[PDB]
Amino acid sequence: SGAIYVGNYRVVNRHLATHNDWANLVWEDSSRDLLVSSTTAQGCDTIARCDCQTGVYYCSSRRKHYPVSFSKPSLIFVEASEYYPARYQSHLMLAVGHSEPGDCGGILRCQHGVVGIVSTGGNGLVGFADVRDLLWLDE
Ligand SMILES: CSc1ccc2scnc2c1NC(=O)N1CCC[C@H](C(N)=O)C1
Ligand SMILES: [Zn+2]
Repeated sequence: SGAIYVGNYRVVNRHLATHNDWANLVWEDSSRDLLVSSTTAQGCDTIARCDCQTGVYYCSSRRKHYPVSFSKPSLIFVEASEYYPARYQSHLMLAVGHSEPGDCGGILRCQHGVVGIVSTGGNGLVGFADVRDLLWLDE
């Protein structure tokens, strides 16, 4: 679990969005596993606007942060789950690092700010949904 709170927006994994997220919907994209809902309170986070390919992510299944080198956002095949049929997920970045399903929502940060959130993983891999292209989150 986990979310990004920036301005009057809450960014979550689409497959973990709550009834309240859907009732306050701003934007969602199944191909990215992202949903953004509106909030009444002002957020705590800021978004990176950069091309970093290294950073640090929070891994809830270890209660620890780990450094990672990750690929540029791209279209990657993701096998079927209870949440989605087998499909290509867009704007996904992969890295070598521990993850388990409950780790979705952990933040990836570089020195500039929030880069994205854990969205996929397995076998010593962890995948992050990028948010750096969503310029409207702070504009
Ligand atoms: C951190 S998630 C994770 C991690 C390890 C393992 S081992 C086996 N399944 C996983 C796993 N789950 C995972 O990749 N998906 C289930 C939730 C929706 C995801 C998506 N964006 O389509 C795909
Ligand atoms: Zn950066």
